[PDB]
Amino acid sequence: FHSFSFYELKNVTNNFDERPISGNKMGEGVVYKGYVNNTTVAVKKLLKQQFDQEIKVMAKCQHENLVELLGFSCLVYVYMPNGSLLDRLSCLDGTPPLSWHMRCKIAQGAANGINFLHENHHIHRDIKSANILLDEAFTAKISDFGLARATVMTSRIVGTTAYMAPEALRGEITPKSDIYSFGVVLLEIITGLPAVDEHREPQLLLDIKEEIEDEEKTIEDYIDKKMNDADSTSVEAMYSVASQCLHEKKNKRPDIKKVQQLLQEMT
Ligand SMILES: Cc1ncc(-c2nc3c(OC4(C)CC4)nc(Nc4cnn(C5CC6(C5)CN(C)C6)c4)nc3cc2F)cn1
Repeated sequence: FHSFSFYELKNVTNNFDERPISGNKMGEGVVYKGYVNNTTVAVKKLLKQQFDQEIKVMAKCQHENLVELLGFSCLVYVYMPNGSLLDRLSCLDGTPPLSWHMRCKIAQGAANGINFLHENHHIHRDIKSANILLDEAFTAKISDFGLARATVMTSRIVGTTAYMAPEALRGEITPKSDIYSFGVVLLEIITGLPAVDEHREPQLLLDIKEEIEDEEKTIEDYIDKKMNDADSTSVEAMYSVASQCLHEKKNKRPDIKKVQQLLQEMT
């Protein structure tokens, strides 16, 4: 890695411009746009124990479906031209909707990323569409390794509530919890709906699974209307994977290698 100095990064961010574009701030520590020679970068100005793991994971783990850390002193990353899956799903700033075909590539790539992490004996602990970033070609790249962990329990429960497995909300640290979170992500990819919306009924997206099972509604009734290329067969095939992931009994969920397999078979 490139061992940076806090003054260089200030000028690249132009005195750390905490403002939109109409500045440098892209969103949120905080993340601002920048440049190093020609290389566009996202700098994360940040807890100390979290920074140690972020560098540990980024040094051990290198994959095309994971983000790349360039510098540290303030973690520095290759700017992602298409932001997060969350923002692209909600068409933030007027970006056009993702087609079914693009969404499949995203799901597939994100599973590959998780498989690489599970292969290298690591648990993400915070899989969510905001942590799935997209490059110039919309390749999915898993991000945020600060709370990552190399069955085990903790008294300090952390993550994003709407994405968390039941046993994860009880304290458990299992790689099977990441699988549950990925199933919520697959539901957002199908529906284009955020995992949680206070001004919505149901507020929680993982509740639609129950409505479908109790035949109150169909998966067809929940498919994102902001697409023209989705076919019932492959949509039902992604929902089936999502359903399997979202089993309340952690040992009844598929492993990431099988999730990865079911996504390939779909295309
Ligand atoms: C621990 C950790 N922290 C942060 C990263 C990380 N984060 C981001 C990142 O984070 C955010 C989503 C909050 C802003 N954003 C981006 N790029 C981007 C952000 N917004 N946009 C839009 C998309 C357009 C501009 C509109 N359309 C015309 C192009 C692009 N790259 C990133 C790269 C990274 F490595 C990784 N690991």
